[PDB]
Amino acid sequence: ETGEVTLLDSRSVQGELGWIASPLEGGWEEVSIMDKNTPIRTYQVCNVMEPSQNNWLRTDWITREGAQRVYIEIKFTLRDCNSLPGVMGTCKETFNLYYYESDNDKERFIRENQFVKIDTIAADESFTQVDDRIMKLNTEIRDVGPLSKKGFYLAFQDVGACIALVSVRVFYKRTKHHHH
Repeated sequence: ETGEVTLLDSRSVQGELGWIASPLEGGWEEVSIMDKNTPIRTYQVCNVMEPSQNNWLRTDWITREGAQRVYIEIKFTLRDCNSLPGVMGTCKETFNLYYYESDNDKERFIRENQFVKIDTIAADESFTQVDDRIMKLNTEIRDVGPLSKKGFYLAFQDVGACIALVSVRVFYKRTKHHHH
C-alpha cells in the first residue's frame, strides 16, 4: 500500500528537540504556548525592527532510510509587516529553508556555506484559523531529491520576520501499488 512515511515529526518528539540555534540567544528561541490549555512547543523569532538579521535554526540529523525524495511540511505563523509599528525598512515576510546531506549523524559545527537553499517560504493559500488569540496557522510544503547520503540536516534562516514554527514534519511517499 501507499502513503506518507514520517522521518521526523517535531510535534510528536518526546523530550528535547536537539535543534541548534545560531545565534544561541536573541534569535530563534524555543517558546511554549498554551493551547485546550496544554503547553505546546514552538520556535520563535521576531527581530523585525533590526537590520542585518541572519538567524539560523537547524534540526538534528534526520535519516533518509531508503527514500530519495523527501517532503518538508512546515506549519507556522507569520506577522504582516504592515501590522507592526516602527519596522519600516527591516521587517520581512518570508523565511528560507535549507538542507545539508551527511553520512555523519552527530555533526557539531556546520558552516552556513554547507547548506543548500530549497526555497523561500511565505504565507500563501493554505492556512487554518485556530488557538487567548486566534492564530492564522499557515502550512507550506517543499520537497528535495534525489538524496544520496545516509541522512541530512534541515535549517531555517530568518532574515527579519516575525515567525513562530509550530510544526515541522519530514516524510517520504511509499508507492507499493496493489496487484489486481
